[PDB]
Parts: sequence; structure tokens; C-alpha cells
Amino acid sequence: SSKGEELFTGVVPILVELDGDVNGHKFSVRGEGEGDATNGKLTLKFICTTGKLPVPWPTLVTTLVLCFSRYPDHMKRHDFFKSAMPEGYVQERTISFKDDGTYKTRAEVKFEGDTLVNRIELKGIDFKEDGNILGHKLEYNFNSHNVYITADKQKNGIKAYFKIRHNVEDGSVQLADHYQQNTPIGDGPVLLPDNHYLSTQSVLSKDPNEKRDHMVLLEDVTAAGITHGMD
Ligand SMILES: [Cl-]
Repeated sequence: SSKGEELFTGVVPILVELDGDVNGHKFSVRGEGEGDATNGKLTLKFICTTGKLPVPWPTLVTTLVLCFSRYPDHMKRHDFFKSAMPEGYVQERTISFKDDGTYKTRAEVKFEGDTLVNRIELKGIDFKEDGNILGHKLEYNFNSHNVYITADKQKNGIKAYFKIRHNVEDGSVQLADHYQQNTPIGDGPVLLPDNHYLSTQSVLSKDPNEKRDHMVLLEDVTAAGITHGMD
């Protein structure tokens, strides 16, 4: 157990702030809600504060707080994300969309007061203007995934590897290959994990009285051991 884990005991407010620029189409997203790490549960509504989101909402789910993952008792000694709190961690990804562009993201995840804040910069390049992403051809849904986590001893953080398959409106799938690196912001000790999985489940919806372009997300995330965590 870490000291940082103690910050997660009950329900914690979350603020997510994302500035994006994909093929020169700029946007901002703000997320508001709460996290319950005991149960591995997140409740968030995200609004595009610049008006129309120029990419599909499902392509931003992974970018838009793994510190709310439920680590079973016997895996708590492997929970990097909470151990890095309150000072927090940097999270970087390259997300490669098969036969289309790439997103590069850099986020800082830390507490500000009693709120957990995820502040992200996203830059996408090499997208097709007519493709599945800039052409909004993806279905509004998000399937369950398995994130593979490994220690990065030299950086005293973690790497993660996973694939997201987004359903396309014509019945095809759009792959998005995720490469991820996390490093702590503070100088204090953290917990480095053995290899494991995070098992994820996500429900996307709309708030019927919300006029702005938005996404309501319910997410469940639980850590799982190495033998069966792939499915
Ligand atoms: Cl969408």
C-alpha cells in the first residue's frame, strides 16, 4: 500500500481539460464528474467547449485517470497510479489509427486541492479529411478492453500497450494502436508494478437536456492478473 492510495478512499471529484488540434482543426473538451476507486467506477460528462467536436467522441475516451482503477487487495502493492499522488504523473501516448492519422498526447494527472485533475494536450497529424475520423464515420459506442501494464524501471514509471477497435458505420472496424508511458511528477517513492492487465468496461450516452456537443461516460476499471487478463 502507498500513502497516495489513502487519497482515493471515498468519492473524488474529477476535472478533465483537453486542448486538441487535429490536422489544424482545433478544439477543447472539459469533463466534470467523479471517481470511486473502491469500486473502480467513474461517472463523467464531457462537453466540447469550442462547439462542434471535429473528431468522433469515441476516439477521445482513452485520452480523457487510471488512478481510479480498482486494484484487488492482493495487487495493491502494484498500483503505480495512486502511489504517484498527490504530486501526480505524466501520461503520454501515441495512438496510431490504422490507415489514417496519429494522435500524440501529453497529460498531467494530479490533485488540485481535493479534485483530481487531468490536463491534456493532443496533437493529431496525417489524418484523411474523408476518413473514418475526420469524416465522422464511427459509431457512438465503445467496447470492453484489456490494457497491458509493465514497469519501466529506468523512468520509475510504467508502459502500457493495447488496441482499441472502433466500429465503423459501414460494418468495418477502425483499429487504434495505443502506446503509453507514465512517469511520476514528484521525487518521492512510488510503486512499480509487475506486469498485469486493466480490464475496462465503458458505457457512452447523452444527457437529453444538454444542448452542447457532449459525451456522458460511465467507466469500470479493474486490475487483473497476467494469466487470464487478456480474455
Ligand atoms: Cl461522436
